Amino acid sequence: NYLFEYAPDVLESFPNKHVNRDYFVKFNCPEFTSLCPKTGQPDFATIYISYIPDEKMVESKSLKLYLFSFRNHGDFHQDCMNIIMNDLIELMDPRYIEVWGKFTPRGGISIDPYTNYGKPGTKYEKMAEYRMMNHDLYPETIDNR
Amino acid sequence: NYLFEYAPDVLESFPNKHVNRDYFVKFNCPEFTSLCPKTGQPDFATIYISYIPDEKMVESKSLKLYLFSFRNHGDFHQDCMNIIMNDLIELMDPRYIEVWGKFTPRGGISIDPYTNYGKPGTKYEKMAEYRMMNHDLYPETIDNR
Amino acid sequence: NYLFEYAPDVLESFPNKHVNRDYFVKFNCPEFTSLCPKTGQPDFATIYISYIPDEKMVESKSLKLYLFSFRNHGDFHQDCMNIIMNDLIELMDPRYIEVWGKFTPRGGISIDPYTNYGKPGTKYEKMAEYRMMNHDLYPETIDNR
Amino acid sequence: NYLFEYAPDVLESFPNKHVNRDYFVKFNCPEFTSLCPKTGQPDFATIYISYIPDEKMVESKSLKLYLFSFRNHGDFHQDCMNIIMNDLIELMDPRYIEVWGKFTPRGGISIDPYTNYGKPGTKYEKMAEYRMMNHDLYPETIDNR
Amino acid sequence: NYLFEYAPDVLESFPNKHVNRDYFVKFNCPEFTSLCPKTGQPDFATIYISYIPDEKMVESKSLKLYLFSFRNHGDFHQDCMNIIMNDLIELMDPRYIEVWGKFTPRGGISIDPYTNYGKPGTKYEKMAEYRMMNHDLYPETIDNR
Amino acid sequence: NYLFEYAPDVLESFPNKHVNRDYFVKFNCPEFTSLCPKTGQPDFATIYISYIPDEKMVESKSLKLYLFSFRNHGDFHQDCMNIIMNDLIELMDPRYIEVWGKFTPRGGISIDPYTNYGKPGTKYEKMAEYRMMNHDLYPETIDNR
Amino acid sequence: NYLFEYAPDVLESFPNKHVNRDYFVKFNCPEFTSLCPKTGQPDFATIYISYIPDEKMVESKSLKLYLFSFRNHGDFHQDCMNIIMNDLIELMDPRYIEVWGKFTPRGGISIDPYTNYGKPGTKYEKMAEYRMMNHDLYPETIDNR
Amino acid sequence: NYLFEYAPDVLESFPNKHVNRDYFVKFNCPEFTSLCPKTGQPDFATIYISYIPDEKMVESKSLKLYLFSFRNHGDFHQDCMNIIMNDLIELMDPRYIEVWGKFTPRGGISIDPYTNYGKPGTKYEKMAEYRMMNHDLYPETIDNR
Amino acid sequence: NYLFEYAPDVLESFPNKHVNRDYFVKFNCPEFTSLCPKTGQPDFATIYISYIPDEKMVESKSLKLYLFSFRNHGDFHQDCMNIIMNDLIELMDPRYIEVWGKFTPRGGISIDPYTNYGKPGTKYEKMAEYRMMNHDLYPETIDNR
Amino acid sequence: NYLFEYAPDVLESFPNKHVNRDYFVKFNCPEFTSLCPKTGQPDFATIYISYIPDEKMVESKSLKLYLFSFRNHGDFHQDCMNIIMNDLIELMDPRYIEVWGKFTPRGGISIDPYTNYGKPGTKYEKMAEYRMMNHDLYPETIDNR
Ligand SMILES: [Mg+2]
Ligand SMILES: [Mg+2]
Ligand SMILES: [Mg+2]
Ligand SMILES: [Mg+2]
Ligand SMILES: [Mg+2]
Ligand SMILES: [Mg+2]
Ligand SMILES: [Mg+2]
Ligand SMILES: [Mg+2]
Ligand SMILES: [Mg+2]
Ligand SMILES: [Mg+2]
Ligand SMILES: [Mg+2]
Ligand SMILES: [Mg+2]
Ligand SMILES: [Mg+2]
Ligand SMILES: [Mg+2]
Repeated sequence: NYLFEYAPDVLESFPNKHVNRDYFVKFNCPEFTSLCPKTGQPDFATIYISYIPDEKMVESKSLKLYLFSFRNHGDFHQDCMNIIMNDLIELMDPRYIEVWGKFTPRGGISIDPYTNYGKPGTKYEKMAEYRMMNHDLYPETIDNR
Repeated sequence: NYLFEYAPDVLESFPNKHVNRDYFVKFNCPEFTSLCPKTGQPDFATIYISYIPDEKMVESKSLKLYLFSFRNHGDFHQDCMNIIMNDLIELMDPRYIEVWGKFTPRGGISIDPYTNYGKPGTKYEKMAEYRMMNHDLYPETIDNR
Repeated sequence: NYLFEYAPDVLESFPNKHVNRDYFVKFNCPEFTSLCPKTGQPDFATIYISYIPDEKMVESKSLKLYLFSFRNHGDFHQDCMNIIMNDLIELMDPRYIEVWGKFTPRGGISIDPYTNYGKPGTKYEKMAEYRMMNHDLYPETIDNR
Repeated sequence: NYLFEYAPDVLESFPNKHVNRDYFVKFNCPEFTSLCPKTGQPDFATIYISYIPDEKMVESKSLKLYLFSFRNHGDFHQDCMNIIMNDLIELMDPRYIEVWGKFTPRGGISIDPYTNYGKPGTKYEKMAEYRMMNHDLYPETIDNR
Repeated sequence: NYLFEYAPDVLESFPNKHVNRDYFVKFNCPEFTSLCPKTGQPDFATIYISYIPDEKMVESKSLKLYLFSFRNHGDFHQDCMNIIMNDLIELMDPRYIEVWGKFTPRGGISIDPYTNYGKPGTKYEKMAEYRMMNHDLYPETIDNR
Repeated sequence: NYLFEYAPDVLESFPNKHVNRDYFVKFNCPEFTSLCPKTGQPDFATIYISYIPDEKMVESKSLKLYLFSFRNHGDFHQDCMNIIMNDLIELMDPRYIEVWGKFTPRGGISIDPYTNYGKPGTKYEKMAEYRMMNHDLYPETIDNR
Repeated sequence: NYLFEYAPDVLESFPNKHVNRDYFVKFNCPEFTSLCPKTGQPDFATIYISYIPDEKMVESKSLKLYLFSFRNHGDFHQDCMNIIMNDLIELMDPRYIEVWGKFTPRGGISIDPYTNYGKPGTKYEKMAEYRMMNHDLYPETIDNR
Repeated sequence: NYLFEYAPDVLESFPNKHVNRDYFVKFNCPEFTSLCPKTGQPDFATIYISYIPDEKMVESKSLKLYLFSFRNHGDFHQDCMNIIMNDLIELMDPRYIEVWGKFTPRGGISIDPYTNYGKPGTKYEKMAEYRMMNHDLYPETIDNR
Repeated sequence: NYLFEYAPDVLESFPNKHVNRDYFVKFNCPEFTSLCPKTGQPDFATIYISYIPDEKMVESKSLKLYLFSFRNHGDFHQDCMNIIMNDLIELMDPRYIEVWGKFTPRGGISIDPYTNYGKPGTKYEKMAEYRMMNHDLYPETIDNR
Repeated sequence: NYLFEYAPDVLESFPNKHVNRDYFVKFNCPEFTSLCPKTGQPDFATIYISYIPDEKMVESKSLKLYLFSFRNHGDFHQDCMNIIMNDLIELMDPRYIEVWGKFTPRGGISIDPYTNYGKPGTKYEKMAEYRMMNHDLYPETIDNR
């Protein structure tokens, strides 16, 4: 249940009507916040999630609810971007996926974590390998303002 | 008859005068809107369409109209970015094409779908794969404003 | 007890050391979120709070907490910008205060409420009227991204 | 009915819980488009609507529906920003109101119309007089891109 | 005529049907070019024309053409901002009008001329004086790039 | 000649005193305008001409005059960006050259054409090929404003 | 002295050779840092010090050293922006002076303090008063990034 | 003269075609450098020159040259901005003038001087007093980069 | 210690529990300051530290402090970017690490040093070489402001 | 020397503390001007100098001075950027170097030259070839202002 606790169950998929090709979908998510930090102070991020579906696409409404479920969730065991990628992998079995998060600063320093994944043994694994090697080569200017 | 209905047949091509080279043509299209969402609310987006003509070039006034024709159309037999690319592939049989959407937020999230295509087994297919691999590698700051 | 419930009583003031002058203090607050909307979806906003202390100054760590305390609070007996100003007027009895919200879109529209206050019949009241008259005169480009 | 035709009737108000003070509310509306032009080509705008309520506030959902009702409305008799201001005056009887619209260019030129209003004989009329005299003194840079 | 020379004759007006109030119209014209310099080489500017009609509006196609008409016009004895103003004042007999030009560099120097006009002995004559006195108080950053 | 019509003969070169390196030269050209469009209305664009000379360099002043010459020219029996790249190939015989145009919108759509050329059978052709497969991968944001 | 602690005695003046005009001088100071916060962690700010001299001008190099001296100083038994304005009043006896600070965030909130001073009973006090009633009316957008 | 020293004698003027109104001319001058610093080391600014003409207007080429003449000029007993305003005052006997410099950092700090002048006893003197009061109320964010 | 001197000892690590994949972490540190210049005066930069942990993550409070520790530290015989890298390499034994500094102007010149590191004989050694070769291909605009 | 002529002799170098890795040093140089144009008239650029050192690193003050020395220097038979690269090549025997100029408009056009160099036969030469291929693929929007 999405309201008070983390709800990976709230995620819903639908058939990708274009298995025939590589359809690339990105979700800009700037209303992300959670109690993942070890300190209990909330954190705040814009999370960008990009993926190439195989059989399945994720419903955008369910994603929103899913991300809201993190709001008051301070049972952080494994790292939060990963939880997000894992859950979405479990859901769609995608060809490619990545979760990029840009955080508000805490202590004068903002953390931008990044993970991706492509199906083992396919060009999508080369894609993840390539998008890692090339990650964030050209950084937006940060002045804390 | 026209200004309401989806109208893939108002499109028009004309002959490419530089078939010897790869001429790159980008259409920036910030005035795009449709009912494609299942809900019934309309959507809004900047659509970027880049192609390399072979023999036939799409004429811009007709692309304007084609695009306006999505105003009141909203069917999901198929996805709208793909509908757009297909009608364009049908019309032109181009070396390379891509359709990139940047949409306004609903529920806090914005969706930026992207599909491309290149003539099978040609260098253009290699370009499609490559452009997909490097797609949106340096995303834009999206704060909802 | 605290991190869920609306908590106007965690606020704390301390004595102004420059009561002789008009000291202007602006708090930029981009990490704000609440359930104030009647629907139940949360809202997000940058809140700008500007005041001129009289005898009492609000201490920032407590304002941080006060503001976090709206996370799960969402009641509309009264509006949230006004709730915020009132608790602050209660706490400090300041010469001048204003609370300016810039919110994220829902249904395509974004709402930027603004209220101010100045001690009745003083120059500060004149400043309130004036600032309201010149409010947001040079708006910002809002394209939803 | 909002779907196919103009629906000023769709607008709904609720009691302003703060008649006691001047509460300033602004709506950034970038998903505006209509068939108001004399040519039948649609037009596209970001519309900023700001107001100070008296007895009444406008419901934001109804506004959105109201603005959508312009989408396919080519019965343009009187100018479109005015229609919008008038309808909203009829609805709320506000202390102050203004409608500012920034249009996409047509013919290499973009039109930014502006009207406002304050209750006759009050400081709000002086406010409108002042916000007119001062309108758009510092223009954002336009290069059509 | 406007095809290859200065063409006041192409300017056209229509009745302003929102005459019992102050309707502010800005035209952003970033496609302006002429041979106004005495050097015989063209110049380039964005031109901002803002006015408040009395009884008549400028028909904007006609203003597209009128401006176009300046393309191959070697300087009148007058200056081009003022001729633009005069011709518009003749056509319309407006309450208030201004014309502001931002030209591109020559010699490393860009020139921004500004003239206005409020109907003599009205409040708009006071506005003119006001907008003159406040002109460009907050100027854009020029790096020549 | 160089006042009212297309003048390729205005172009002029001078010896590249550095035939031993790849010297990469870029001209940014914001003041470009022509009558190329079929219709006969002007277009407007920033045109970017990057290139690597072999023995010859184009003398900047003549490129200015050359581009000026497009002002009253609309022989779109070829395409204008290709005509430009061509006359420059004819004048220079360069290792590498490209012509990227960014046009202002028309019918709400703005067109950005791009063509290049690297000396055949050399690494420059590899370059033209690569830069074409990488073209405009990280697009500028377009809203028409 | 001027290496590890507060050093007002580093400040230095020189005759204003223009006592006959109002010469308005602004120092932009981005490299400001101190231990002012109660807690003992550093703060960081761009500090803007604008002022109109009477007979004395502050010698820029000494202001650099003066501000440098805050690096290891946290005697918030006064406020640091006021200490700065004060030592400068003490050193200069200026017609007008202000000190606007913009600090990086802490606990997700960034503080911007502002104080000014105009010679009492003169027009400068009118100025201090006006600029204070107009302070930061057109705010910079804050997202923490 | 021009080439290698301070040269006020190089400024021309020409007749103001529009004495019956207030014609505002701004010059944006980003290529300014000199040896005015006490040190001997050069400085670099954008100087913004604005004025309303009475009967004489400054010749635009002379200004470029005049300004070039500061390139190796060191010190009089005056600040460089005032030297500029004085010279321009003598040349044209202007109704209003102002010189606004924005310089590049030295020692972590950039200096922004500003002077102006209205004809004594006129509304122009009221304008100058006004524009000094309103000066640089909304500064750009400075970060040194 | 970190209070007033260089403090590697404060750096702290923890087990990376997402070890069977590549997790990319960027720290934006825009509050960096030290006495690394041999001139004895401080310097100021944003520092971007990006790494891909093997088995251990840097604990980020400890990195806040470590960086803080540089505040009053007159240059090691080494250079400060590399010492930052080494110490982090010692603490963590990472697959990949880079440290990029953007310093503020001195002499009118800002220095951006960049070093990286991929574990010897792994793919990350190839990445290092790659990110080196591609470093800063698309550099930010420096106006010194 | 420095003061009034071209002075290569003014460049120092000092030992590279890090020969065992690739240490990338970028200089951002926005205060560059010279008389290199054929005309005799000056020019203004931001020059960006980047290099990987072998055994010598350039002394940062000498570079400022060296660069100042171009202030009144006219023409050799070389372009100015190459003169800079050559001088820096001689001084340090670098692994990689590149000079990127961005100049201000003359005649509606700004020129952006670029050269580089890797040690012949090394991976650095591969890097230089690579960086020329990838050069300025994503240009900033140029409008002359
Ligand atoms: Mg499958
Ligand atoms: Mg920033
Ligand atoms: Mg074929
Ligand atoms: Mg934003
Ligand atoms: Mg009291
Ligand atoms: Mg935007
Ligand atoms: Mg009432
Ligand atoms: Mg623009
Ligand atoms: Mg610019
Ligand atoms: Mg030809
Ligand atoms: Mg735009
Ligand atoms: Mg004191
Ligand atoms: Mg920001
Ligand atoms: Mg800047």
